[PDB]
Amino acid sequence: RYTPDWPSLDSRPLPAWFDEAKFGVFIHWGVFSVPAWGSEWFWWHWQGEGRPQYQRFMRDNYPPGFSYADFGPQFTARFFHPEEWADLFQAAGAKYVVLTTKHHEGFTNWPSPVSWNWNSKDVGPHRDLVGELGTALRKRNIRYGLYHSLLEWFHPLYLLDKKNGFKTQHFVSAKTMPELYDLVNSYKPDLIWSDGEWECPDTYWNSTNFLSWLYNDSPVKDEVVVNDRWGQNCSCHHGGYYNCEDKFKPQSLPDHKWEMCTSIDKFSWGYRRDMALSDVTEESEIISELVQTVSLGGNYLLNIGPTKDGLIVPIFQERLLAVGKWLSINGEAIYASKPWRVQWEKNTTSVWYTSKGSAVYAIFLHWPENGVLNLESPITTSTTKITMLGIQGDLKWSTDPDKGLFISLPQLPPSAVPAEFAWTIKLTGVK
Amino acid sequence: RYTPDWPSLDSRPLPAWFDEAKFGVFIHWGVFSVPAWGSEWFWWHWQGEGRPQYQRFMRDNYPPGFSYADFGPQFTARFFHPEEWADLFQAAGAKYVVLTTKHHEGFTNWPSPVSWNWNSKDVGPHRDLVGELGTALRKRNIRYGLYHSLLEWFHPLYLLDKKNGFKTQHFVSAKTMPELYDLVNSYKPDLIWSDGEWECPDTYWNSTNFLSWLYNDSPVKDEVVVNDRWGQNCSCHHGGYYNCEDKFKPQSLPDHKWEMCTSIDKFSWGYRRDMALSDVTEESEIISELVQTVSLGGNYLLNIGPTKDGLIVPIFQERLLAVGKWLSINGEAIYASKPWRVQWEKNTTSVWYTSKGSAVYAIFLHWPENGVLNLESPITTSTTKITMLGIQGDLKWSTDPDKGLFISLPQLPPSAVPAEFAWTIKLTGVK
Amino acid sequence: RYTPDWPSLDSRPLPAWFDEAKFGVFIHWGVFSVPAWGSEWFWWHWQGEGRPQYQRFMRDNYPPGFSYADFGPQFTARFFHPEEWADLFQAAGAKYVVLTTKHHEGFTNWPSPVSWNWNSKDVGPHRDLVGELGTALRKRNIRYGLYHSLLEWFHPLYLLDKKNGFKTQHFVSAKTMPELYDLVNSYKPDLIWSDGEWECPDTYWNSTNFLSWLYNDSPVKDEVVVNDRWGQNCSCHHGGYYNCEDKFKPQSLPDHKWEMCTSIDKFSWGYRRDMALSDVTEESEIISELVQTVSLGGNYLLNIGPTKDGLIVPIFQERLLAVGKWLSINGEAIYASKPWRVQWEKNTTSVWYTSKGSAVYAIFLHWPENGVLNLESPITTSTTKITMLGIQGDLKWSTDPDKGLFISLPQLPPSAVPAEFAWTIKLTGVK
Amino acid sequence: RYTPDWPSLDSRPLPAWFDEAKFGVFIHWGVFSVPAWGSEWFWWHWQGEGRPQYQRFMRDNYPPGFSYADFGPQFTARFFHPEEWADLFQAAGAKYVVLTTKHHEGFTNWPSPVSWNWNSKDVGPHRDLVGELGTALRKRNIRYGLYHSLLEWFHPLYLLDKKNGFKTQHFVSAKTMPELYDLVNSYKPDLIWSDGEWECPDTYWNSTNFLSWLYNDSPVKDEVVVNDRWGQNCSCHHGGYYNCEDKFKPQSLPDHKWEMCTSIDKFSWGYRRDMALSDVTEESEIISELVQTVSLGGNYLLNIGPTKDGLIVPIFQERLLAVGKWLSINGEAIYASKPWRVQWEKNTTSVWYTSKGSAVYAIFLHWPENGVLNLESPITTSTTKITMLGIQGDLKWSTDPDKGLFISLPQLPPSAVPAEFAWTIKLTGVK
Ligand SMILES: *[C@@H]1O[C@H](CO)[C@@H](O)[C@H](O)[C@H]1NC(C)=O
Ligand SMILES: *[C@@H]1O[C@H](CO)[C@@H](O)[C@H](O)[C@H]1NC(C)=O
Ligand SMILES: *[C@@H]1O[C@H](CO)[C@@H](O)[C@H](O)[C@H]1NC(C)=O
Ligand SMILES: *[C@@H]1O[C@H](CO)[C@@H](O)[C@H](O)[C@H]1NC(C)=O
Ligand SMILES: C[C@@H]1NC[C@@H](O)[C@H](O)[C@@H]1O
Ligand SMILES: C[C@@H]1NC[C@@H](O)[C@H](O)[C@@H]1O
Ligand SMILES: C[C@@H]1NC[C@@H](O)[C@H](O)[C@@H]1O
Ligand SMILES: C[C@@H]1NC[C@@H](O)[C@H](O)[C@@H]1O
Repeated sequence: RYTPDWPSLDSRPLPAWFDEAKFGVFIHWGVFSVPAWGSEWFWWHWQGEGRPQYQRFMRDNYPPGFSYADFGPQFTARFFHPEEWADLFQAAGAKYVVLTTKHHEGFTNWPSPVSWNWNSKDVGPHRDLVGELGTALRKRNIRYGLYHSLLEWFHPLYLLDKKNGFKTQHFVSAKTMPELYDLVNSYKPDLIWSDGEWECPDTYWNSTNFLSWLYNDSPVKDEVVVNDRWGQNCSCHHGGYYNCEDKFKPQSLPDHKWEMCTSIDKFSWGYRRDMALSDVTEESEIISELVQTVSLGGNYLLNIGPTKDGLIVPIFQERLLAVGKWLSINGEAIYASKPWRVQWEKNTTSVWYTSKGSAVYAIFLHWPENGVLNLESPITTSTTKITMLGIQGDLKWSTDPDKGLFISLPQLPPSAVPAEFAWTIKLTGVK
Repeated sequence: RYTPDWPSLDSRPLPAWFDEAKFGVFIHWGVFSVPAWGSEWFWWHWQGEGRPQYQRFMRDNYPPGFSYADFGPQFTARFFHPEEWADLFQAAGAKYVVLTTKHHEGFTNWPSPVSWNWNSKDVGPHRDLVGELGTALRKRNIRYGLYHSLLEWFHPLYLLDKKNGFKTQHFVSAKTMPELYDLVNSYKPDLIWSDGEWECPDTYWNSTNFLSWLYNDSPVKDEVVVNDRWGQNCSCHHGGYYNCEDKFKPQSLPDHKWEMCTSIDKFSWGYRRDMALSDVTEESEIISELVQTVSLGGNYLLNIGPTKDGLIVPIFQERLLAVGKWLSINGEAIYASKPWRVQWEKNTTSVWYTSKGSAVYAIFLHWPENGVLNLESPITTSTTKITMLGIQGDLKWSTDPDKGLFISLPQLPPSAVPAEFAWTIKLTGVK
Repeated sequence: RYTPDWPSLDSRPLPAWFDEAKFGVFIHWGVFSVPAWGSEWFWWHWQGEGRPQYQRFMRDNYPPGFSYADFGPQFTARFFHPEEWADLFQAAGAKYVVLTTKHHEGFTNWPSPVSWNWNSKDVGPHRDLVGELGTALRKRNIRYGLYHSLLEWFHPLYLLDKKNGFKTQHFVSAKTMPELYDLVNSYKPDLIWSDGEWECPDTYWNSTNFLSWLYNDSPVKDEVVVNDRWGQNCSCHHGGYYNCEDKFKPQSLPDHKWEMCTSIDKFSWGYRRDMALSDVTEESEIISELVQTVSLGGNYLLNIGPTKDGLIVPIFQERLLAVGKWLSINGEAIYASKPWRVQWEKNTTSVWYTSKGSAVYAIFLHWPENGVLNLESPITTSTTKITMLGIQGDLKWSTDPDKGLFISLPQLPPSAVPAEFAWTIKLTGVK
Repeated sequence: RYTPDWPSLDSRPLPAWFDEAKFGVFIHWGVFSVPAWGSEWFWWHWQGEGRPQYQRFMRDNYPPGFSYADFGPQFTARFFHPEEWADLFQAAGAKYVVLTTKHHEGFTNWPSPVSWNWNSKDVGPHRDLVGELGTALRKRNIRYGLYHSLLEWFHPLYLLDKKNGFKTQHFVSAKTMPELYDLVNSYKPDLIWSDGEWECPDTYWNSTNFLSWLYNDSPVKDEVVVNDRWGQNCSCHHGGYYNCEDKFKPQSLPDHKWEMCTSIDKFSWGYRRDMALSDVTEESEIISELVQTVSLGGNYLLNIGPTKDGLIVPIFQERLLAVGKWLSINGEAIYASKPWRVQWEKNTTSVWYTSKGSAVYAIFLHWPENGVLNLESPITTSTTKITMLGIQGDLKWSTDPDKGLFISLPQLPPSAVPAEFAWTIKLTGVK
């Protein structure tokens, strides 16, 4: 039993599945996919800030007086096939999938009773997107996470609460908390990704009461995990795992379980129709970020943005499928792994360390020119063996009294290596 | 001071303006004007009942999966000019105008905080229709009435309350009562036309508390009037004036102030684009209904339906303008008048009686063939004079010992009478 | 046999049906009904002249860069029911119906091979409007007339011909003449209403050759009639009957058969959605114009504009049905009638004369105040009888040596005369 | 001077620029990009064949009765930036760009006088796409080619000609030939890519007369090249260069200059919105096809399909940019090269030969496992030198009396070779 207070809530141990997953897929999907321009913050940039570029876009592409709510019917999503999405996520090696049920626009991707005529069922897709995707993912043993934004930019009740200094709680009692309760009682989420919390304290959001109910009497109380975005000054301080800032890149090992969320599109989480090839993150960068995150004990959350028709564009599919291809070879060093005592060598070619049981894995992202890999951290005693996942046969290794360990990598012809951006060396009998 | 109970609320005397008005204009305007087919009950007939004709209409006119909320953006109302509306209503002789702020579809014609993205400001017209029309009417000294429907067909909270047997009040606390309070505190209505009450008791709707607040602390407490649609079994029993049933035609004088509401379109209150000329009420019928209603002490509420562009079609304009032309001649017998002791003759050519001070007015709708009007009710003593509003000179009259009074009407050439469907005889010095 | 020259073509006697008809209905229907604003000259006023009001309308109602061709798909005409149209035209007393097959916009209302993807079949209604209306009218013994505009405002071939001083005939050989031949060989028209001819001579338009072919080898050679709009300076000089100018009102009897075309809407031939009641021609004016036209030996062509959905608005229906109601009483003086030797009295109350066999008809539009009608033209000898169509019994009449004839009209109560705007006196045995 | 006959026309020598180009970019862009489903043959599959899948797509995505012409306004192309297109084509190494001016749908991408209201200027983009792209490409010294389809599926004049057995030429005189003349006299094309010719003989299409005019009096007579699609049985027999069949892969060296046209999308030339990653041609396949085509003396024409908004999707950009990256290293073996005397080794690892002056280039697509490349065709005499484009320093080579030549390739670490799918060896002093 837990009580509605942060010292009690923070003592809950994390379910082991989240740590063992190490790789999830983030989906940003909503009405913002209809303009598909600028970012998922289109409504705020256009109306809340009045940026001239967004006003020009609306002037040139839509009749005068066009409002953001008019985007609703245009969110047709007539090519959405959740089974294909789930198959792609499985082929990408993803262990969990986090879908945005509601973003700052306030448009819920499920039939919310408190979001009437502003949900995916009443207008637009005329479907329960959250339920369909959840069914498809549960059929393939993939964990489900629901992204919920606490705030809404232009909701009148939230604006009224903000005008009152958040001394009233009309918005929380009307929309936010009922939506969270409905999202938990149905679709039975494994993960809750909270957002939109930087404007108000946790007392206003009623976060402690909801978290106590979730941990005590919710149907998912046993194996649910939540992030740290539950109010002002709550990041990296309160919650299940720490998301900290977006695209978080710690320099050392954090003392709490964390997760780095990053987007394949460098300038938007939602889909952009005019996205250039340069805006797309390179695959070597994605694999390097995954390796560095997993080596430092964190989870990796890669984001894609579907189109308004419910399709994942071929470039995102290529990136995800190449991630999955690399994982199909180097997953023994990633899934259900733990950070080692070093996790990266000081003077090296960017070698990163993971551990699993008695096995140590050194992932290097740059083939040495001399053809010999230098590992000055490991200590070999009697029965050290080298594997080099994907290549058969134990490699040759030599010890040095002043230097460390030198391993002769197997020279291979071009376009003949199982991986192309990173390689894993497996050492057994190494302390 | 009044208390939240019907015996206390029913004791409030009616403000005299409503009785002195005797003629108002009803406006049914909303999202149902976009399909403009069948009636304003389009959503219920299509989805709540599944009538094959409405399903066929939606199949033939819209893409598959089209929902009622998608009609929202199409409610452009780009030709709405409230000043022209107010000028037409003034030229029609209307003393008050009742506009539907929200109908059973739940779409509010003003920026309701509890109807986010389902109101005339967020979607569709992108305007506050109620406020603009109110400003235009207040500039011309025309009283304003707000029509509010208590129920909504497909609102999830109302459906939940109905499922619980109306033992919960989620819908009332969330949408209905806040909307009524906002409609009263802004736009300062002179009339409240309640509707959508036949499914629930007044206790569920919180009608007594709202009416007590309206009569005690509202800004319009002094001169506001309400109808009788405040719950189950409330018609003709509770409220300011009695609307009773739609198109109410009493046979005798009612003991409570009442109002007959009727529509120029015989088959719909909302606008229909395929309305035939036969569906349009004849002008003689409209004037006859007005005369019979005013003679029986009731008010007359004539309804028009604007198009989705905010225009009043020429046929409705012609009907209203001919009503106003007749009133410009015969308004001395209508405005600020009272029912007489007879109000209609038993054996006549449909003569109806009104009174004002010491003057009696006999409105006849059929010119007698003999050219002599027979009035067996009035009693002349010494100084009886006949006026015949619109015609100069006192007419000749004769008394009979067994019969009543015979008045020689002024014979006139065709297309030369001020009125064409009804004529008024004014008698002074008549008991 | 006729030859391609005006002296030969003008000698063709008119088929008697056109003279015996005396009343037709004009239909202006096309892509211009989609904007339904300003007039049917919307495209020219907007793009060919650049009037600021039309540019403002397009700015406020459509996205930037919207072109006139984009109006094409919006011409849905999904409520078009030609049988209802034909029934209304029959109930209006119309003997022939002239529909615009193609206007200056160049959009053909039939599947024209030379107007690909710019016709009612390929885009918009997806129907052959001309064929459907023709079938409906032929089922009810109503004559069919096809309105064809020779010019098109923005057709590139016509603009090229105009640039060359009309010394080339690319437009005529490509579009105009093939369209006329297709319109004649199919739908077998009884009338051809030519238009759009004021910019070019008849030699450019190839009018003489087409008319010779029509009179010699066309399927309708026996009973086809054409108007006078076949080139520059051709009005009132060349053609079957003379339309002269639009809304032609001769002061005396013309020496050639003519036709007055007028529109119920005073400011447009096409439909206008914001048309006011004042813009609608009064019914007394319509009946007066018909009487004056028929008395002067001309035909009367009343125009209506259907909406983009294919509906005739209730006000146009009311005007047409009241015309038909008046005709149902006074058609003996109109249909198959001839102008008399006087046709109107010099000093009267606007009495107009028609003749049929030995019967003379005096239509008066103003009931005399004295109750006696003065007819100073007719001469009675021995067996003169008075009928007063719609009223039973011969009226009383008296002759004067210095004055003319005095007829005692039957005094009637208000709202009891068969007609309300004009009355007909029938005199037999009158020279 | 040339005469309108194939023996005279086929004797015209090809301008040297086309042979020296060796790589062009094909653009399929039109109204078919609006449905973006199935292929660019959407109209024929839907209406000309009635395939159930296309009918189902139209049923589910558009209102009933939707026609192909209604797609016209939806072709907005509001993100089309020809300068970005030209920059991408330059960065892809393309020497010429062929854009579809008109496809079988009959929709012209320029303001055609004979395609009124069915062209990119009157409807849809409201632009001259051909002119804008031509200006952008001419600014960057890239040759321009216009793709013109002779036939149109549903044009009434073409259907009439087909019904008559092509004994009439209404379609050719009305649309096809004027469009070709306008396309030549404006935009001054360097290449003409004819299509849609398999149904009619060249006599019907007037191909010989047009080609004689093009070679004699056209503004581009000096340096224009045409393909072989000018009538029935004209492929590989008549015309400038031979396209033969689509995706032509000869097994031996052809005796006439040819060109292989292939599409990055394996199942469509036009853009498909639901195209899968598997449907996208792999980059190694593209480079292999280019190498095999250039080695056999042909040109390579790679096709992309822009979206209806005028954007090139990131996957097509990635494929083109990687082609350009490979060309930036291996263009000395491709541009302005000639087929050698062998062009491929019988027993090898798929080595292909090109020649330029005294230099021979051997492109191999598979790194040998032994690390030694075997070239049994070349003969070294005294001064043979090896270059290996992209790698500095002459490689070591050895001759054999019974075998051929063995070259020791420079062993390199993974992800360190300038190219990744093919490598070029340059031999000088080799006969
Ligand atoms: C906060 O939570 C408590 C208990 O869960 C509840 O009683 C209260 O109504 C909630 N307040 C709001 C504003 O949601
Ligand atoms: C009913 O009215 C009372 C007093 O006006 C208020 O306290 C109560 O909350 C209301 N109930 C609902 C369901 O609106
Ligand atoms: C004019 O008519 C003649 C004969 O009908 C025909 O030969 C000629 O081609 C026509 N010219 C045009 C421009 O239509
Ligand atoms: C074919 O070309 C010749 C000469 O170029 C021309 O006279 C003739 O009209 C053309 N025919 C067609 C059908 O285009
Ligand atoms: C994941 C990111 N968190 C912050 C929010 O503002 C962004 O839109 C993304 O959702
Ligand atoms: C005035 C009428 N009252 C009942 C309601 O159901 C109708 O739609 C009208 O509003
Ligand atoms: C009948 C009228 N003739 C002239 C034309 O310009 C108008 O549009 C009408 O068609
Ligand atoms: C290039 C190809 N040639 C044949 C045509 O049918 C296809 O659509 C493509 O244009």
